[PDB]
Formats: sequence, C-alpha cells, structure tokens
Amino acid sequence: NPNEAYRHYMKKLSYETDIADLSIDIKKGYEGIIVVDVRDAEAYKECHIPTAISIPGNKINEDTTKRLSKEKVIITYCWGPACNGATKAAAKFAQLGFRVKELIGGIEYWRKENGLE
Amino acid sequence: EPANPNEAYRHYMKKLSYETDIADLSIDIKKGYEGIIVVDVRDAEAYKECHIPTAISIPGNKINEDTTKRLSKEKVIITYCWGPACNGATKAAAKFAQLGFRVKELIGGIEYWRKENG
Amino acid sequence: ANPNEAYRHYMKKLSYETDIADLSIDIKKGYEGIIVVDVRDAEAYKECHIPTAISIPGNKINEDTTKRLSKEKVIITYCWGPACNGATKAAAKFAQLGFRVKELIGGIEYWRKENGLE
Repeated sequence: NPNEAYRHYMKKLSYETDIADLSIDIKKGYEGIIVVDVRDAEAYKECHIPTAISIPGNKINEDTTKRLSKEKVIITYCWGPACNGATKAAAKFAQLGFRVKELIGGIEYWRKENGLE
Repeated sequence: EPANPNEAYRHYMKKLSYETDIADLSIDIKKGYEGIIVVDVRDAEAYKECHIPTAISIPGNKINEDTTKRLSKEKVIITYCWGPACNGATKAAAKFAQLGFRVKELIGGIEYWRKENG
Repeated sequence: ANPNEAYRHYMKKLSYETDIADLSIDIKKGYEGIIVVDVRDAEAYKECHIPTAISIPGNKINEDTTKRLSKEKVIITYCWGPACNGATKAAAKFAQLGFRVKELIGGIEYWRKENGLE
C-alpha cells in the first residue's frame, strides 16, 4: 500500500543516518548534533570521526549525559554493519529522553568515504 | 528477549515487502519480467558510465510527476543507489510511494550487485 | 522521532536481529538456549559452516524438518551475507511455525572476518 510504504520509509529515515548526510553536517559545522563514539575508550583514542565525543556503550547513563544538551540530536556509531553498538546505544539515549539517531555503517563506512581524526 | 512468534512473523514479512535483494532482482530481469521498473537514483553521469541491466535513469532529487508520468503504476518500482552507506534508494522510495507507486528499495545498491554478476 | 518512539524502535529491532559478536559469545559459552540454523544449500553447509550449526535449507523449512527442534530454544538463522534474503525469509517461516526466531545479520561473510568456522 503506497501510504504504508511512505510512512515506513519516512520513519526509517528518521531513525538512521548515512555517511554522506553526517559528513555534510560536520563540514558545515552544525551545532544541532552531537556525534558520539560508542566504541571502547582505546579505540576512540587511536582514531575517531572528527568532532565526535567518547562515551562507551555500556557506560551510557545520566552521569555521562548530564553535560549533553537535549536540544541537540545525538548521533551514535560503532565499528561497522556487523556491530550492534550504535543501535543498542541509540536505545539508551532515547530512553534518557534524547533525540537519538544511529549512524548506519560506523567507522568502516566512514573511512571509505572520509578521513579519520 | 527476542520477539514473539506472531510479532516476529509480521515484522519479517513486512520487511520483505519493502526491500529486495540482488538474487531476486537478478532472476526477474534475466527472465525479463515486465512487472517491474528498475530505477537508478544516482546522478546521470554515474548511470551513463554503468548501471544495472534494463534500469532507467531518474536522479533522486528529480523524482516528480513530470518524470514519472510515463511510468506505469501497474508495475512495481525498484530503486537503488550506490551501496549500504547511501540513502538514495530509501529517500527515492519515499517519493515514489508518495506519488502512488508500488515502490520497493534494493538493499545493497550497485556495490552488492557488482559482487554478484562478477 | 520522539525519545519514546525511538526507544521502542531500537529495542524491537534488537529483538529481531542479532550480530556476530553476540552470537559468537553464545556459542563459545556453549549456550543451550539457542539453535543456529544454516539456511544455505546442503552442499554449502557440508563444505563449511558456523560451529554447532544445523543444516535446514530455506525452501525446505516445514513441520517435518522442525519437529525435532525444541520450541523452548531460540532459532538463529543465517545465510551467505548482506546481499542474501535467506536469513530473513527463513526467519519468517520459523516464526510462522511458532518458533522464537532471530536472524543473524551478516551471515557467513561477516562471521568469517571475525571467527573461524568448522
């Protein structure tokens, strides 16, 4: 049913984001988002997406998100398509009342397009 | 905990109705099924360099009633972009569904397609 | 979407699919609460497959082939890779047979990169 499909595709787009869109935002210096790296601290220190902050997945709570503005949209990302980090983390953020959005592809897809930091 | 039998069944069934894979699409084209219209959402230049067989060119931010008036709403539209990192197919799928077409996005895009027919 | 809508979306998604890591940990611990099923052809399964997995080709899933399987366990289907539908299609048939199914996103392809099947 055309309408059912429209809502499906629309919602899907509201839950996830791709490398291109995220890439453009960071280059434009968008202040409306907060790119969060769900990987371990060590992985983040070796390299990570530009302007991204570090907040390991099983460490997401109100103590680590108190300084984050609920006025911005959180964008989580893990290693790649084989990881759940971004989705899991997205849940914890949405549960803490944040406007979360997972980055499908993670660092893996990002590397192929853009450069790490 | 995973999901309930019935809930799961509906989930997997719906998912299958929204997306298609390389194999299924490949079979349809091979035996030249006139019940689908494979549309390439990438830029015109990308489509001219190479594209999936029997696919037509209709750039994403160019999908409207002027470009879909010659397309039969009796057929199922199948959009596809570059690969998993692209939104083109999903975005385009929305515009088609909004124009009253029976749309279906191709998960994987050209990237996955290349790996299979070669 | 609104925080709550998102939470339910991500939660449900996690209940329908599983990743290499999680599945990997379960097998290594020798969990008896899951049944890893290979949806690929019999020949593909005999050449190599994920450890402790059983063989049940997709278009062969019915009550005759699932009568010996415990509905007390969670079925985990898997095909070749991201470009395949096997896992999703099979998942539907299992959920339809009243099983607590869960598809493995990535298939053998993703599993190889991490772990070393038998």
